[PDB]
Order: sequence, then C-alpha cells, then structure tokens
Amino acid sequence: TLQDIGVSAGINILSAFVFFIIFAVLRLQPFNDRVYFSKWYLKGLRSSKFLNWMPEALKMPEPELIDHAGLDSVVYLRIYWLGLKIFTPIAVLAWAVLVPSMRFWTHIVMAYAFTIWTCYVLMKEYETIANMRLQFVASEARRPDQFTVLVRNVPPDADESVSELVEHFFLVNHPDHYLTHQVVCNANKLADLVKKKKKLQNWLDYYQLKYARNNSQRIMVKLGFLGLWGQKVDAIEHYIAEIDKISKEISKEREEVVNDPKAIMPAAFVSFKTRWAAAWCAQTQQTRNPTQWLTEWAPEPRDVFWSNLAIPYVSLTVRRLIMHVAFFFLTFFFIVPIAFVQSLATFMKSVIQGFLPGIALKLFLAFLPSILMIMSKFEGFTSISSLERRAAFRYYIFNLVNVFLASVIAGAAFEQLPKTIGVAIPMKATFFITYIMVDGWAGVAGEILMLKPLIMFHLKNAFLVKTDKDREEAMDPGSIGFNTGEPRIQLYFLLGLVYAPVTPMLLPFILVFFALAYIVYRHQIINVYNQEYESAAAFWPDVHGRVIAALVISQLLLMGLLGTKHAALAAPFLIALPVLTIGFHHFCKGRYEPAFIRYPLQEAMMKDTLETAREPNLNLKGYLQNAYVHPVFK
Repeated sequence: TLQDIGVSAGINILSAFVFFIIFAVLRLQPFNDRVYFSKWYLKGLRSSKFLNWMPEALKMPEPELIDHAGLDSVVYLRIYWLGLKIFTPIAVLAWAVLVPSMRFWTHIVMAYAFTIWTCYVLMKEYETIANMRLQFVASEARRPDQFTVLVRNVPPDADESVSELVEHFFLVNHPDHYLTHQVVCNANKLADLVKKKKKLQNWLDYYQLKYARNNSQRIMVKLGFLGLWGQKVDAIEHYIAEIDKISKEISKEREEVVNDPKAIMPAAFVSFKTRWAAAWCAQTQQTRNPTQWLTEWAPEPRDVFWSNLAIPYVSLTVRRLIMHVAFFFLTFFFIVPIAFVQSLATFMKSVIQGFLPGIALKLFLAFLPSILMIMSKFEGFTSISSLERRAAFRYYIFNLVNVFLASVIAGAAFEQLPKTIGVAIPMKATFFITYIMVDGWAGVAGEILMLKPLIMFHLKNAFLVKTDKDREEAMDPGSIGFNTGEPRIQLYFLLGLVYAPVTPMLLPFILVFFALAYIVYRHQIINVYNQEYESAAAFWPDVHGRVIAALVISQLLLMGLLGTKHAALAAPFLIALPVLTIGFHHFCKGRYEPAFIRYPLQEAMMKDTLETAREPNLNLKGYLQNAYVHPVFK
C-alpha cells in the first residue's frame, strides 16, 4: 500500500544512488580503463561535482553521434525520447483532471485526446526517422552486401551442379549484370568442432599456467560431482590426446568436405553489377513459378548465422508450427510462478510484502530472453538481425499475456473473497509501480556497471591471459541487447496507455524511468556496446505496429472498464476508436513503410552513378569474390 509504496520507492532509489556511487568509484580506477571504454578502443582513440559526466553525455550531437556509433543505436536511443514526449503532456493533463457521473464522459474525452496526440507524435517521429534513414543510407560507405543478394530454393538437377544451374539461369535472365556465385556449405558440424577446439585450447592454457605456477591435481571434468572417471590429476596429456584426435578429425573433415556433394543446398550467394539490378531481380518475384529461386536481400557477412543455413526450406514451416505450439505451452506453464508472485501481494513488516514480489518476478524472468533466443535459433531466419526481430516479438507476446493479463486476473481472484472485475482492475497499479521501479531504476543503475563483462575480463587477465594484444579481442561487451531493450519499454508503453485514463500516478515513475534510462543508455552507447551488426534501422516498423496494438488494446480494455455503470450510452464512441486507429495504421503503412522495406531504385541510380563517377576503375569483382565463402576455412 501507500506506505509500502513509499518504502519500496525509497529502497530502490537509495540502491540506485549507491549503484551510481559504485559506478563512479570504479570508473575513476586507472587499471580498468580497458573495460569502461571499449569504444575509443575498437575505434583506436585511447590507450592505457562527483557526477560531472551526467550532462557530459548529452553533447556529441545527433549526426555526430551517428557517425560515432551507428544508426540503429541512435533510433533505439530515440525510443525513450519518443516515450517521454508522448507521456509528458498526457501526464500533466490527466494530473490536472484528477477529480476524485460526469467522470464517464470526462475519461472518454481524455482518452480520445490521449490517443489523438499519441498518433500525431507517432506519425511525426515516423516521418523524421524515415528522412534520417534516407540520409544515412545515402551517405553510407560501401559494404559487400549492397551488391549481392541471398537466393534460395533452386530446383535440383542430377547432372548439372548448382553453380552451372545458377550461371545459366542468370545469364538468361540478367545478362551483363551477373558478377559471381557462392555455394552454401553444409559443414556446421565443423563449426561446432572448431568451437570445441577453441574451448579445449582455453582449458589447456588455464591448466598450463596453473601447472607453471605449481604442480596440481584435477579430478572434476566440468561437473565436480561427475568429474574425472578416476583421478587424472595431471590431465595435460588428456588434452594433448584430445587435441591430437580433433586435429585429425578436422583434417578429415576438410578432405571430405572439399569433395562432398552433400555439402550443397538449393541456395547460394549471387552478386550483381549494380544495386538497381539487385533490386529489380531479387526484390521482385523472379520466375513465373513462385515456388523456386526464392530470394531476399543478403545479410551482412558478420550477420550470416551459418548454423541456421543447414535447415531444409521445406521443413521450416513445420518447424514454425511446432515452435508456435511449444511457445503457447511454455506461456501456459510459466503462469503458475507468476500467480505465486502475485499472490505474495496480499504492519511495518509489509514493507517486504510490497518490495519482494517485483524482485522475485524479475528473477524468474531473467532466463526467459535466453530461452527465446534459443527458440529463435531453432527458427529459420539466418540473420542475427531477424533473430533479434522475432525474439523481441515473442517476448512482447509473452509479457503482454502473462505479466499484465495473468497478473491482473490473479490479483482480482485473490482479492475477491462478475460485477467486481472493474473495481478490481485499477488496484493492481501498486503492484505494477513496484515492478517498474525494481526492474527499471535498480536494473539500469546496475547494468551501467557491466559487472558480468568486467569480472569476466579481470578473471581472464589475471588467470587466463598469456600474452599481450589478446586483451583487445577479449572485450565482448555485447550489443545494445535489443531483445531486452525494446520490449521492456514497449511493456511500459502498454501499461501507461492502459492505466492513464484510470490511474495517473503510474505516469511520473514512468517518466523517471524514461529519463534515467535515456541518459544512462546514452552514456553506454557512447562508450560501450559495440554493435555486432548495422541494419538500416529496419526494426522500426515493428515498434510502430507494437505501439499501435498497445494503444488499441488500451482503448478496448478501457471500454470494458466503463462497464461499471452498466450501459453508460457512450460505448459507440469507444467503438470508433479502434477503427480510426487501424485506419491510421494502414494509411501510415501504405504511405511510408516502403521507404524501409523497399530500397529506392532511383536512389540506386544516384548511388551507382556517383560511385561510377568517383571511381570508374575499381576491381570490385575480386573484392566481392571472397566474401560469403566460409567463417573458418575461407
């Protein structure tokens, strides 16, 4: 309750302030600059009154920040500014209209204005992001992707190899445009192998340094309880035998994979002389039969998820269905722990009653993004970007169904002791506020520390590093974590929209979270979070659709909420909201999303002509030949 609300808020804010103190203290430490400044290091800019950095983050203006970091990161940062802009006027206007009858039409017009302002700011920022994407891609440098494309589902032929097939096909179809062809290799088991070799070499290095320190004994083979099947106290010879065997294993794998007809799938990489050729051919249904020669734009060379490549195309739909069903069952299963958590939300002892449930919830939700990651790993998308897309989608679905609906249902049920659900709904605001403060303020004030990378790096250096220059690749700070970033704020958007016309005080905490997250993530993206891939901000439409769905769901649940005073005779105003919303969405889509999903062919003319004018004498063929060949054995 209110007292517990204040106590939990205080404990969270003090924890966050202590987190800032720790961040500053370790920040000034001189022997860990390698970590908290991964950037300026992968960019090669550095080598070797107590909160001053706070505004220091805000400089380095937006075009400059784009140059420093990258577009998609800028958009992700922009998300928070979007949200704060959306909810500030809504917050103040509602807060003014807190009359604690006329309230019915009051909330009705309040929600109408809320939605109209929301869609207005949405479309405005949508156009702005469209323009900045256009400018960014226009000013973009050359990458091998923009003149090649992925192709899939080529009909098989017993006599002619796939190379001859594709050569004949594209010479007939697009003469004077074809450049080269690359055949996919189905040796992912060798990739698992080379990962194993890396891990074993890492182990052997550890035991080598340890034995150099002093002679020791080891009997725990990665399990302790199920350790070595004996003593094997020395075990260096064990790894020597292992590396010998695996060396002959990889040598063999080479000598058959260089001659395996089975290593080829009905898919390949083809490159064209001009971007326009790529668009015209691979962007459009290429043949008369739409069931073969299936093509879409190629991923970045470092985006190629080679493991997924070995999935037969016929089986992916079956995989999709099986995975969708398994997803529904997993959401079913994880209802019960959440129900436990909410039931925990039932005198100075009640401080833990208000506090713990959010923490516990977060702990049972810590794993789930990883499960969704693997889940998409079994999915077929072949590009870590698209994996991020789908994973975020799944996380949204799970959070919406469980953390919101299941929680409110459980709260109402445990409160009940048919005409009571309406008065039940708003009361869960306290629970949601607590969950927000916890999984937000504290969580961000912690993840600013990068405890896990920091500890990993320090243990690596003190206990595992053998020479120098190996620190440099040792930093793997990880990307922004889109699968975790986008959906959390998406959920907050949903909650704000739903509870705004019923419960105002949810909003200011949301504003606090938005501000702190904006500034902290800005600092991070300035100094850490090297981006593993750089898409053309292609994810934005998904966010737009998600927020639209959020708004319409908020409207519909509000309509349900006004079922308290039965038949207020204003329902047909709540009926117009969804149709207007969906019409707005469809119009926005058909009017602007081509600028994202399609690549402007006129812009292709401009870019290719400018490239030709600035350099008509580039041997681009050899530059593009060896791309998309192989991760390890190029």
